[PDB]
Amino acid sequence: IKQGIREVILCKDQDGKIGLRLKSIDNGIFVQLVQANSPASLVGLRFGDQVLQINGENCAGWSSDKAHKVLKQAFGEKITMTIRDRPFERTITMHKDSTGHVGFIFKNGKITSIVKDSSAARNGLLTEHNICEINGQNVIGLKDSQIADILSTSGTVVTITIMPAFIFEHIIKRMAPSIMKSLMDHTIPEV
Repeated sequence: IKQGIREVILCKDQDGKIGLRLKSIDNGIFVQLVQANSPASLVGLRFGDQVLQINGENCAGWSSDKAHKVLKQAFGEKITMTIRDRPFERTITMHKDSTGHVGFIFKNGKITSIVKDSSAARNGLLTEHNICEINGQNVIGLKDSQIADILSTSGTVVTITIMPAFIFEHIIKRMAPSIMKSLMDHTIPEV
């Protein structure tokens, strides 16, 4: 998580899409969805990113509707955004034991217990936090089984990016749990 504000320059694709859904939260605007293979994923926009400006206009107090309408009207050629990096999230670095374990139990992407004497205990992993990313890979909407899969196939150093569940439940409200699985960019980024 950059303790960092950055500018991103976007280009609408052939269909005039950028591949973003935005959500009003506490009078900011946050990324609810980044569509795979969109302009938004190529410039590296992430779930939970705050959008401060669109074309140098402040987003403060905009409805989810108004932010979508503003995006729909922009001169497609070039859209500037000012982004604050995943402000509701933190990253935690853990090491698997020889039995392959970091030392927690999750359900529907939510950490529900921390296993005593584990790397997760030693690093202060919290319960009631949704898993947003693993080693910088978005995993939101993946079945629990494919999250554990990605953990097994991870090396011994595991980075997890988490969000308080109240905040997570507030952002994804009114996106069907199938569009989360279906269309949320779960790809490793391109270079």
